[PDB]
Amino acid sequence: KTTLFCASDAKAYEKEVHNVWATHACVPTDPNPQEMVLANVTENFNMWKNDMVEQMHEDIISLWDESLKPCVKLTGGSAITQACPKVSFDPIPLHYCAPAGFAILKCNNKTFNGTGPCRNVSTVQCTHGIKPVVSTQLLLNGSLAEEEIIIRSENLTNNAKTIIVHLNESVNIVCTRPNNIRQAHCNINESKWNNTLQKVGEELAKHFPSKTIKFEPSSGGDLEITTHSFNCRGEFFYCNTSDLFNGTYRNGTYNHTGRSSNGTITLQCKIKQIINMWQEVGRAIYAPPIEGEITCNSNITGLLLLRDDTETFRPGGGDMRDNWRSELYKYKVVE
Amino acid sequence: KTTLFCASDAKAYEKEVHNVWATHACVPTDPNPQEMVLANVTENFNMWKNDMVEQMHEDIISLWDESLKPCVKLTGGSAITQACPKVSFDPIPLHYCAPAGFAILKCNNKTFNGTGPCRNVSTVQCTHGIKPVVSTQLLLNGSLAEEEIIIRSENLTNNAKTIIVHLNESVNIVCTRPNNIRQAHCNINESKWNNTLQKVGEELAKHFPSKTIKFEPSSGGDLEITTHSFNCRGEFFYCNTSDLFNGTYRNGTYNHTGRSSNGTITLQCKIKQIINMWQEVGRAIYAPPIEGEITCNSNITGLLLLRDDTETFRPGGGDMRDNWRSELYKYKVVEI
Ligand SMILES: CN(Cc1ccc2c(c1)[C@H](NC(=O)C(=O)Nc1ccc(Cl)c(F)c1)[C@@H](CNC(=N)N)C2)C(=N)N
Ligand SMILES: CN(Cc1ccc2c(c1)[C@H](NC(=O)C(=O)Nc1ccc(Cl)c(F)c1)[C@@H](CNC(=N)N)C2)C(=N)N
Repeated sequence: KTTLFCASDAKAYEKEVHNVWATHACVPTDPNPQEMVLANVTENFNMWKNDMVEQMHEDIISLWDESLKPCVKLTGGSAITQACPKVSFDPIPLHYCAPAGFAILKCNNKTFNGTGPCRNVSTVQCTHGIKPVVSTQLLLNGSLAEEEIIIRSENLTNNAKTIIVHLNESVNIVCTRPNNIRQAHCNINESKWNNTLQKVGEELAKHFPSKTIKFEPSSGGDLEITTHSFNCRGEFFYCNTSDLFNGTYRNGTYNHTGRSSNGTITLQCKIKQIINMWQEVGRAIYAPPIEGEITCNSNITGLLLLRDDTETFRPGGGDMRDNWRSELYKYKVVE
Repeated sequence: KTTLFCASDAKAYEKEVHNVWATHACVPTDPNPQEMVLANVTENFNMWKNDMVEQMHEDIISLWDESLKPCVKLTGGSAITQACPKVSFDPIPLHYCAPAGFAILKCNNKTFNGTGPCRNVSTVQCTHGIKPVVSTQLLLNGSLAEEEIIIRSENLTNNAKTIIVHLNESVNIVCTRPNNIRQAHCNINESKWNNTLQKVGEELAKHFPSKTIKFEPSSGGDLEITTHSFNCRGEFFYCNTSDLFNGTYRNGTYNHTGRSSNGTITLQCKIKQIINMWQEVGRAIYAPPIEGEITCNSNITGLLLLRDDTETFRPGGGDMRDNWRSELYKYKVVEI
């Protein structure tokens, strides 16, 4: 429960901003696979009370703040203009490390969520490679489970608390603004999707006995949370998910209800410059998007869900601390 | 003829050896590569005399050469020793692209079997993502046929030519050495396997008029070919298929005569140190297996067969060029 610090492999000649922040504000990693394996001790974890997240969070905020400068930043009727220079942008892995004395407890093996008991435990100094991908609804470029899909929540019996669904077979998603220049779109292969929501539905049913399971879009709110919003090559993509998070889990099987066509599902995307910042409760304005093909080839690795004779589930997000929690669940700082 | 170049999503921060090699041997892939479809054409392909295969072969040889360094390398009477560190091993997709002045022809006839005429043709810059998986008998993590199973051979009536069966439904296989530190095992669901060999049995029952079609284990030879040999996380697995390739397809129906248990076929595996190199003629000796659970969860996407009243088929392999052919059958390098 003390001051941690980051390590990475960020070359110092790279103009890309995450490297520029890293080099100046981090450390080159270590090739010491220091892994004090153990398997007695059955310790308690809690991925929701865990200061590593707040630590990381207010560092991603720093990163973003130093890096992506909006033309305008409004907050409390207070405008603050500056330069809007387009930059080079791509998540590099960060490792969070503890200084002496004493470091990081890590839970091992397969099906083990974020709360409570766990047996096989190792002790480490730093953590695995983590991209600080800022996104809603869908988790991108993240890790996988080495077995079966697993469900995470501070409380599933609470319709208010975000459900982090951790997958194990990633779903390819491809976003494009071709060569109306804030009109974009995203492709997602339909079978992998139906299959995914099938499995996730199956294990959702294992936590909600004999209820029909309905996947249905978000109720409403800001475009950041009611769509799959994310950053790509500096540009802020807001991607539709009406015909993605609609589908029915019935009888023991799942069937989709989203318009497909000869294989892939297409989502309508809008690039925007006015954004409601995830860092604080203000809003930022950037310059019009760069010209040319604006494309991102990304890996869907997790879901953010929100629950309402049927149980309804809608995509969540908003809070990036959750996005960090999705992978900082494993660990716990100790003496 | 040209000198292709590889392309991948290799991470420079990744210490997994395929990434390490690909980062310095290949180019970053294009996030979105576009086909150019062609009506009007009809071109001939021959998966069995393709140079792309040899090029890829060489590349994977170099890759394995730089990556997996054996403690000992023996070739006849001459032996070489060097450092043999345990590494992180997990294949990544490799694209093969033609340089400027050339292009890659791609057949989209999804019943096309590598040899002969192909009508629906497209041109591309780079191939699809191909994981250079080295294995025998079973082809792992390949692309699936898009409709009915496909039988491939340079020559079917020649029992000396290896037959490549392209499945269209992957058969999950799970190999594991649990917590004897060299004894491991694989698990396969029997139902999927029986459906598989049923349909494969049919597709073979076509090409060979009306004969009892038997599936039997490899008659003999080196363990690398008499067993399902493959690499899991740098460790060389030799898995037993006496209970897998074991059955009879007769007049419409398949019968699995191989031992099973609770619907599961379990292969008995052995992690070896002494291997017969596939790259060249000679033996390689590696260090004892690492500690902890060594598990690989893979998908069977193809089969390698050799044919002998009744027709008998046995698991083949050994020439990894076929393993590349299994994926590179669609493609043809051309100058324009
Ligand atoms: C309140 N709520 C969900 C929720 C929880 C926490 C936060 C928010 C929302 C607000 N989040 C964001 O503004 C936000 O994430 N913006 C944002 C910025 C960049 C990217 Cl790529 C992105 F995906 C989202 C943040 C507050 N920000 C501000 N409004 N302008 C933090 C619901 N009622 N569902
Ligand atoms: C000759 N033959 C089949 C055949 C064909 C070609 C080749 C071979 C065998 C030899 N192949 C191999 O040694 C080989 O593939 N080894 C090998 C290494 C690693 C893995 Cl994972 C593997 F599956 C096999 C190679 C020659 N190597 C050498 N013996 N030491 C290449 C039959 N009579 N059935």
